[PDB]
Amino acid sequence: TPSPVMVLENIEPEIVYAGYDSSKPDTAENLLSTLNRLAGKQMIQVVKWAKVLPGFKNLPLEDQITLIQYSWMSLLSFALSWRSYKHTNSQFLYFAPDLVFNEEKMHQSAMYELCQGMHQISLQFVRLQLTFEEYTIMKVLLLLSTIPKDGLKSQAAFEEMRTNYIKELRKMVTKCPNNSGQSWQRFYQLTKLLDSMHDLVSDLLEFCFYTFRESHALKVEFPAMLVEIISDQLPKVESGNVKPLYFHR
Ligand SMILES: C[C@@H]1OC(=O)C(c2ccc(F)cc2)=C1c1ccc2c(c1)NC(=O)CO2
Repeated sequence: TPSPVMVLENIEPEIVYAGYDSSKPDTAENLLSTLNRLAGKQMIQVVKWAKVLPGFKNLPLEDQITLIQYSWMSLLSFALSWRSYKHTNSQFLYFAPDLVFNEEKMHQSAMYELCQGMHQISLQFVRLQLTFEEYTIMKVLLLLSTIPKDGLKSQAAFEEMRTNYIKELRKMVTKCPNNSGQSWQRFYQLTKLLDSMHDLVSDLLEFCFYTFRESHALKVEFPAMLVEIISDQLPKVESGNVKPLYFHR
């Protein structure tokens, strides 16, 4: 009886804490190591979420794993923007209740410009007054936004799921009385915003791949969950096996 949207609300991961330790200095190494542990905890939640996401179990298991590994940074970034919007009206980057970045933290992390790019997305949520239902559907479209260039196991199952979620977003936006007279314009602003995530996420991934490769030299710690994702994904990236999907490019 519940709609896919109702299911998406039910399965949305609860907000987690970073374990930020106020007895340690805010060096880039400490901040990045803390963020990496946070992201590891969030990614374990993303895997559990994906297991009960409507339609996802109908893709081959290998494709489910691939899509998580090809989208993880987009999923985390998009959820970060939502939390920042909801809990601070996009004044800060709300990584977790115990890890909230102002401009000082953005500098201390050694990721100022990357954080500024993310902050711009959260500001677009304010401009749009993005709704929770739009957010939940768009997050699934991000899961389905980047594919191997040499093929998923089932193209057909992937295209069916992606088409279904695009239709969910289009129907929701165009049928909502809050959007009357402007609903197609809003739909295209939302799809343009999804496309803009690829630029930002590529940049975030490049820096993360760097500190991963140089982890021991740079003293930037990564939890096993991220080591699993990055060890599987980085060779595919280096080989050129990544195809971002765009609505308008
Ligand atoms: C994965 C983590 O989770 C997030 O939400 C973000 C994030 C950070 C800033 C932003 F604007 C949007 C998302 C993360 C992250 C990104 C790059 C990184 C590392 C972690 N870690 C490094 O060592 C250096 O590169």
